[PDB]
Amino acid sequence: NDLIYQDEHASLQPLEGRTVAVIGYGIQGRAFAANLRDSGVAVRVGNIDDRYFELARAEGHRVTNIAEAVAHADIVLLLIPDEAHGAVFDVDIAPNLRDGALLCVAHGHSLVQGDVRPLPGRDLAMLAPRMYGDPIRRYYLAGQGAPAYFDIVADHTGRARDRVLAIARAVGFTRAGVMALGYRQETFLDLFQEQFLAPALVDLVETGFQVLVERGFNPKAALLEVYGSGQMGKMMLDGADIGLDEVVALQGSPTCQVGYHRWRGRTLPTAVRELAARVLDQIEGGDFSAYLKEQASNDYASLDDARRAALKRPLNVAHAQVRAAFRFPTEAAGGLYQA
Amino acid sequence: MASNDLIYQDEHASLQPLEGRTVAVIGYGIQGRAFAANLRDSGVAVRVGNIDDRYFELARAEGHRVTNIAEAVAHADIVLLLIPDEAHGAVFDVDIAPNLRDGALLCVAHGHSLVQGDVRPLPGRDLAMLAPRMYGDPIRRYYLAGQGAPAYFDIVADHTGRARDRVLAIARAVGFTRAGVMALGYRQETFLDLFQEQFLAPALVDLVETGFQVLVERGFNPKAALLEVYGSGQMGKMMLDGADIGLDEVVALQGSPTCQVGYHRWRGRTLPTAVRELAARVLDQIEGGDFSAYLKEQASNDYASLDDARRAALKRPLNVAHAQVRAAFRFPTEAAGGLYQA
Ligand SMILES: NC(=O)c1ccc[n+]([C@@H]2O[C@H](COP(=O)([O-])OP(=O)(O)OC[C@H]3O[C@@H](n4cnc5c(N)ncnc54)[C@H](O)[C@@H]3O)[C@@H](O)[C@H]2O)c1
Ligand SMILES: NC(=O)c1ccc[n+]([C@@H]2O[C@H](COP(=O)([O-])OP(=O)(O)OC[C@H]3O[C@@H](n4cnc5c(N)ncnc54)[C@H](O)[C@@H]3O)[C@@H](O)[C@H]2O)c1
Ligand SMILES: O=C(O)/C=C(\O)C(=O)O
Ligand SMILES: O=C(O)/C=C(\O)C(=O)O
Ligand SMILES: [Mg+2]
Ligand SMILES: [Mg+2]
Ligand SMILES: [Mg+2]
Ligand SMILES: [Mg+2]
Repeated sequence: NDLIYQDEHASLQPLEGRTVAVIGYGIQGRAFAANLRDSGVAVRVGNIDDRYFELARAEGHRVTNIAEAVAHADIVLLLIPDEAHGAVFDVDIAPNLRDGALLCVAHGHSLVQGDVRPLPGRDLAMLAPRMYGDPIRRYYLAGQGAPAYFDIVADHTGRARDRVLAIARAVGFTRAGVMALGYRQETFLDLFQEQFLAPALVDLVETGFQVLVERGFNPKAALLEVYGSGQMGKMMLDGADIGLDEVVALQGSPTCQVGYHRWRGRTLPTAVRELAARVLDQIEGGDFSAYLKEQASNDYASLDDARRAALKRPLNVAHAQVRAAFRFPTEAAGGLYQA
Repeated sequence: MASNDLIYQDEHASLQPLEGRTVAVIGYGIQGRAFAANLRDSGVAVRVGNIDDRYFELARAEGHRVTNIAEAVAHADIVLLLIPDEAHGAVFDVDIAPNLRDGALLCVAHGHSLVQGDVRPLPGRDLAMLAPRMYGDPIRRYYLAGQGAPAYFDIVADHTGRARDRVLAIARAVGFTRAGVMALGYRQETFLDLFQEQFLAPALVDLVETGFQVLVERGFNPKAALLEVYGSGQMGKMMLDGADIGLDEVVALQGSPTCQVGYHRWRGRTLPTAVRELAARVLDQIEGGDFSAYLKEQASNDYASLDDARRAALKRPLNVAHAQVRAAFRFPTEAAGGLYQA
C-alpha cells in the first residue's frame, strides 16, 4: 500500500546545523537552491565553469567547483544531466563525500545504469520531483508544492529517510505529497512520459493544425484552437484538479459536451497503444539508455540539429506569427529565484 | 495570407460606444456570468435575462438586475445571447425578435445558430458574433489581472453602421481586446470550434488515458501513472506554457537533456495516418450537417443521453484513479468564492 508523506510527516529538524550542496544550478538546481535558502537551510552551490556558475553568484549563493561543494556538505543533491553523473560521481563526489553524508539524485536513471552507486559509510536516495523548476518556485512562494517520488537506496546512518523528507519539506514537495516509488520504476515511468506521451500530445495538436490548414481554415485561428489560445492547456491543468471528463461537464456548453462525448474513447487506432508499448520496451530493455549515451556525443550535437529543425516546422512558424499578433497572459519572472 | 488578418487590441476599441447604453446578458452560465461580471466592473450598465432556474437566483445573489428574457431584451440597446445553441431558435422567435429595439445589436458567442438559420438578421437591427476562445473562469481571472483571452468576431448585419465599434466596445469591456479580437466568418468559427471539441479535446484525453492504461497493464503504480499522464499538472503546465513560447520551445527550455533526447526520438513519429483520417471524418460530420442533426436529437428530454455519458465517464478507470490520487495529493488551487461579485 502507498507511503505518501505530506507536511505532517516531515520536518526541517534533521537539517539543523547541516549544509546542503546543490550540484548544478539548472532547471532543478536553481529551484532547490532558492527554496532551501528561503526555508532557512544552509546551502552552497557546486558547478563547473559555465553560465550557471555566474548565475548562482548573481543570485547571491556561495558557489565553488563541485569537489569543494561536496567536501563542505552533509547532504549532496546531484542536479546535473543524467549522462554526466558517472564521471562527476567518480572524480568529484565519491572522493569527497563525508562519512555519514547523504547523496540524492532526482531521477533513477544513473542508479539503474550503475553510474551512481552506494558507498560504504554513506546514504544514497532518490527525490524525484514531478514538475519543472519555474512552477516548483512559483508554487513555493505561494505556500504550495508539486508532488515527488522518493526511494532510500542505501542507509548507513539509519537517518536517510527523515533527511530526504526534510529536503522535500524545505523545497515544498510535502505540500502536495511525496510517495515512495522504486528508483527503477521512477526511471521507466519518467522516460515513458517524455518519449510516448509528451511527443504524442504535441503531434496530436500539430495534426489538428495541419488538417485545419489543409481544409482551408485560417492558420492563426487553427493555431489558437489547437493550443495557442491556452484553452487546451487550461483544460489539462484544471483537469489535474477535478478530472478531465469533469472539466468538460463543468466548463463545456451543452454543444461542446455532446460533441466531446460523441468521440470520447473512439479517436485512437490500436497503432497508438502498440507504439506506447514499443516505447516502453525500448525504455525497460536498455535501448533508450544506449541511444542517450550515443546522443550525449559532442555535447548533444544531434539534439542541437533537432531543436533548430523543430522551430522551422509550420506549427512553430505559425506560433511566432500568432504570438506577435495576440498578447498571452504572462507574469514578470525577473528575480523569481532571488531571496 | 498572414498579412490579411484584421486583429483588434485595446488601441483599436473604446467604451465610448456604450455610453448611456444598457447591455442585456441573456443567460448567466459559463459565458453569461463572466460577461455580466466584467461589463459591470468596466462601468457598463448591464442586466440579466434568464429563465426560472438556479442561474436566475445566482445572478440575483451576485447583485444583478434579473428578469425573464423578454423584459431584459425590451430594456436593452445591446443583447448578448449566452444560452446553449440548441435553445437559440425558440428564445429568438418568442422572447428576443418581438422585443429587440429599433437599432439594437444582437450578439451570439458561436456561429452555429447563424449557420442553421435559428438566429437571423432583422430589418432595422444589427447582428454579430463575438466568440471567446476560452471558458468563463479564466476570462474572469484574466480580467481582474488586467489580461484577457482571444476572441473571433463577425458583423453579420449592420443596419446602424455602428455595429463594428459596438461589438468591439463589448469586447474591450469584457477584456478580449487585451489579447486580440480577430475577424473570422461565423460559418468558419462554427466548424473550427466544433472540430476542437469533437476531434482534438477527446483525442488529447484518449491519449492521456492510453498512457495510463498501458502503464497500469505493465505493472506501474496506478497513482504514479495517473500523476505522470496529467495528475501532477506537468502535462497541463507544458501545454499552457507552450501557448506562450511554443510547445517544442518548452521542451528545449524546461527539459533535462535526457528528456529532450527522449522527446526528439519520437517527435513527429508517434501517430499513424489513421489519426489524421479520423480528424477529416470528424470535420466531414461537422461541415455537412451530420453533427447538427446529432446535436438536435441529443438535446431531447433535456440532454438525457449526455447525462448517461457524463455518469458513465466517471466510472472509467482513469476517473476512479483520479479520485484516489486527488484525495492523496494536494493540488495547488486559488480560492474562487466571490470571483464574480463586483
Ligand atoms: N528538468 C526538470 O524539470 C527535471 C524534473 C525532475 C528531475 N530532473 C532531473 O534533475 C537532474 C537535473 O536536470 P535539469 O533538467 O535541471 O538539467 P539542466 O540541463 O538544467 O542542467 C544544467 C546544469 O547542469 C550542469 N552541467 C551540465 N553538464 C554538466 C557536466 N558535464 N558536468 C557537470 N555539470 C554539468 C550545468 O552547469 C548546470 O548547472 C537530472 O537528473 C534530471 O533527470 C529534471
Ligand atoms: N462554455 C464556453 O466556454 C463557451 C465559450 C465560447 C462560446 N460559448 C457559447 O456561449 C453560449 C453559452 O454557452 P455556455 O457554455 O455559457 O452555456 P451554459 O450551459 O453555461 O448555459 C447555461 C445558461 O443557459 C440558460 N439556458 C439553458 N437552457 C435554456 C433554455 N432552453 N432557454 C433559455 N435559457 C436556457 C440557463 O438558464 C443559464 O443561464 C453558447 O452559444 C456557446 O456555444 C461557450
Ligand atoms: O471555447 C471554449 O472554451 C468552449 C466552447 O466553445 C464551448 O463550450 O462550446
Ligand atoms: O518531470 C519533469 O518536469 C522533467 C523531467 O523529468 C526531465 O526534464 O527529465
Ligand atoms: Mg519527469
Ligand atoms: Mg463551442
Ligand atoms: Mg470554443
Ligand atoms: Mg525526466
